[PDB]
Amino acid sequence: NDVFFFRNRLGFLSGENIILSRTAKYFNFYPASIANLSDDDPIDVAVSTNRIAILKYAVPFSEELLIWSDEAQFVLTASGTLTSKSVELNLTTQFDVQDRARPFGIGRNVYFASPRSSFTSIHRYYAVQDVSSVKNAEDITSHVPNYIPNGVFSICGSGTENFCSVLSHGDPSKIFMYKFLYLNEELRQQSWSHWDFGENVQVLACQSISSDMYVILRNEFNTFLARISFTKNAIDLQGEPYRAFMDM
Amino acid sequence: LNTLGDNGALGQAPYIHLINRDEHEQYYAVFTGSGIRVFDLSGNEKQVRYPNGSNYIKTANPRNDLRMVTVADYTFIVNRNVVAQKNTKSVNLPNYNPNQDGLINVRGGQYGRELIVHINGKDVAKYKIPDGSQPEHVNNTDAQWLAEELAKQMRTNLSDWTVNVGQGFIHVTAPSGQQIDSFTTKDGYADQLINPVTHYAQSFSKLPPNAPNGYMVKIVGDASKSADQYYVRYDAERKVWTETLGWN
Amino acid sequence: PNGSNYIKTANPRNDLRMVTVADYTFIVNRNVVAQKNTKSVNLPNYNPNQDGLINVRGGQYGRELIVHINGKDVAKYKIPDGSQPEHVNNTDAQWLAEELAKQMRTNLSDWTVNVGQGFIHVTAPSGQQIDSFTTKDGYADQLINPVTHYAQSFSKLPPNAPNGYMVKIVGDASKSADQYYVRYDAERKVWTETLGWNTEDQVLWETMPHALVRAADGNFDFKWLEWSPKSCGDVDTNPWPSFVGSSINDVFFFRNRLGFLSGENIILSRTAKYFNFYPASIANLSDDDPIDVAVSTNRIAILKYAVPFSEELLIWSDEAQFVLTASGTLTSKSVELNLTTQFDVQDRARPFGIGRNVYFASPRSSFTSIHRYYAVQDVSSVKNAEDITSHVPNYIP
Repeated sequence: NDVFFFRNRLGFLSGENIILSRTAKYFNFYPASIANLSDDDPIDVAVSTNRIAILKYAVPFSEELLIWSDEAQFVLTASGTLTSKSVELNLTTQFDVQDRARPFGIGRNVYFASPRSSFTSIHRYYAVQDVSSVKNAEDITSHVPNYIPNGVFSICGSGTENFCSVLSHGDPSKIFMYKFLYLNEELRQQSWSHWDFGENVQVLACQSISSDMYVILRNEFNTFLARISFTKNAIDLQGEPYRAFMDM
Repeated sequence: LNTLGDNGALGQAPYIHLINRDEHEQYYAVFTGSGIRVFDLSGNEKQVRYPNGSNYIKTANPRNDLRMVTVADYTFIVNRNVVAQKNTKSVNLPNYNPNQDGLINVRGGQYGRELIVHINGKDVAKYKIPDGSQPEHVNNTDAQWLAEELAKQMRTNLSDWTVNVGQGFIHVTAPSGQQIDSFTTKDGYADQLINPVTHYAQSFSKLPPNAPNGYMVKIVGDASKSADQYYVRYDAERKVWTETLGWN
Repeated sequence: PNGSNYIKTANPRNDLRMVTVADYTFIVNRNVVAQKNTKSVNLPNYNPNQDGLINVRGGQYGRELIVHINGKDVAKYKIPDGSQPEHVNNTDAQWLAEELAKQMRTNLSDWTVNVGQGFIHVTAPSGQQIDSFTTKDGYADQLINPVTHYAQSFSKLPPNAPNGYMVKIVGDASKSADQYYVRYDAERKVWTETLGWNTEDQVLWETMPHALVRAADGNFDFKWLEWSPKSCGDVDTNPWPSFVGSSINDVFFFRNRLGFLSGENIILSRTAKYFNFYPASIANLSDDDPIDVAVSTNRIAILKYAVPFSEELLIWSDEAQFVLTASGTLTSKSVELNLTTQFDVQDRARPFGIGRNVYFASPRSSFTSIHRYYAVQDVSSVKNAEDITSHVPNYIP
């Protein structure tokens, strides 16, 4: 299902099994010597839970690696250093994540899409402040329960512009945006506007680079790459009299 | 910035990933589901050759199947629909009978010892080392002469088997049709005078001192240190026993 | 002295980085890429095949000494019995060696054969090499023994040897180890340990960092700092350090070891010496060894800066912040390099920590936003960055 690099070792998530490589080499999966056990050896832990949870995604979060699965979230960790015996793979939380969309972590939080039957609900995975290791997921769409249509293919965002945008295959034209701001640790702003680019403009996955977001659109005559940059004071094109808020 | 071709150029549902490796190496990569079309952020197509095949990319629904993880050294594309498999075609020692090709290491002689080596239950070779006239016998107590003497008797008794002498070893190779069922040899002294050696050794220390260029022995456990039984292969050039990958 | 080109750069705010520690000040150009010198090699042209040795140790009556090189039984000397006084003189190893040598010299005119205390050294002419060195003792391997440049164990090492005989001690398949190279010294009669037989031992000093040092006079000198050679070990066992093919972004001292941040790799030195990057002994793992951890994350984050914060070292990167830590003490295996937070830091400016907090610049498109990195009070290890310019969003250019 997915490829991750835990520690110095390439890792794969296949079914309910996490397979890691020898530490030095990402390609070699087998022990260097069968005769002598080495800490630098492949690992074949299998997730341990009473339900069936195939491991779809691996997300780095906090100071841990969280191996998410459709119905559950797990932490890959070790008792001390990593051997083929030390690794534990515990089961932190049981929130449901739809897996067409990779979870995106803007800052401390990791944002993911949960699929209700008609409209998706985006959630935020955070480490709860008081307890030593309890992670919880707030639902950030509780105020807009039926806004984002069900197909969600991308969750993309910018720390610099403090925003998360979810592109949904359901309503192709819109890029649904959440703008947030944390003062102290409180959430001062929760906003869920949508940006609509055109009547028939199917929007492929935008991905911000710095403060500039590169969007790919359909027409449906010809597809294009365009740029959105949040520059306060700039004239987007040369010689233009004033920034003209005109699309394309 | 640019137009990236017709509506279907990128496909109905492309998986598009941004490879932000460097300031100058910012590229977008789209998976049409029929191929890979990479675009510079200025909109310029960058040719993707597909040496070594292109079928992995081909998928009906590439938003959902191809997953791309980008690490600084390499970018990995994983199709989730595809299932990993082993090649039955490439095998080590593909057809291998441990039974054939056994070796006997003659190391010494002493007066009055009957050298009896029996293969397949018939005492094939019977050479009694003799005493009573010392100068001829000191010449006779030597291992090398004993080996050649044993070999010639063995060749007559085993016409099909090919017997080849060595520095200390006597290598008995069965014809393909036949195999060595019993390799027991009676030294007439402790196991020291001569020793039957099979492809299994209780310990690395109990390994034949000299051997053919490829003799493989499986070092079974000494039942002292916990270990996984391992396979060791001799190299004549370097005179080192090393370690290997198994026999079938 | 020793060159000035390292400093020369078009944009020095961005390329030269200077880290000042009390003993030395290190200047790192990030544009420059570290490289190895093909020029300096150990045993630059080396065939293991040539120069094999046979150690004659004893004789016994009735044994045929047959030594065959290249498939012809070159030397055939039958030790004899039947008249004891002459034979006791004959059972001796040294005479046998010289006897074997002379036969060998006639049979191998081009090969040069030189006797030794117990060894017989066969050296092939440059054109030819020793394909087969097998010798038949006529007794156990004890009477005489062919010795190649590979030994299954240190114990299985020729007792006497030429002044430079190098043997690679392959594993005994008992203790896990890295096969190591051992070189004999005739003066001291000790086998010791060495650096390989065709391996480049040195990095090019120019490309690697340089230092500014106050002199006697008090006027500074800009010179390269010598980096230790790969004293022991072959290329496979002793891999070239990660920076050897790439640029070093920054220099840090974690624990007692100098460290470099190159690309997505953190390379540390042996604990005692800041310059030496390779293990002291390939044969024995030591906790005091270099470390080559690579940051583990699903995105591309080249590691630009290392900032000491709290009781941890935070290795910052442009899009992410990582903590360098170890499970217990530091070995090459213990270090973890986790991924605390994913805030964006522009890297022309080194983060500065006034007190508990570390302040950094994040680049929005038009105006920078300075942020403060603090350890959140309530949780055990959660670090967060407040934006201190939220009230003045567009002030700092």
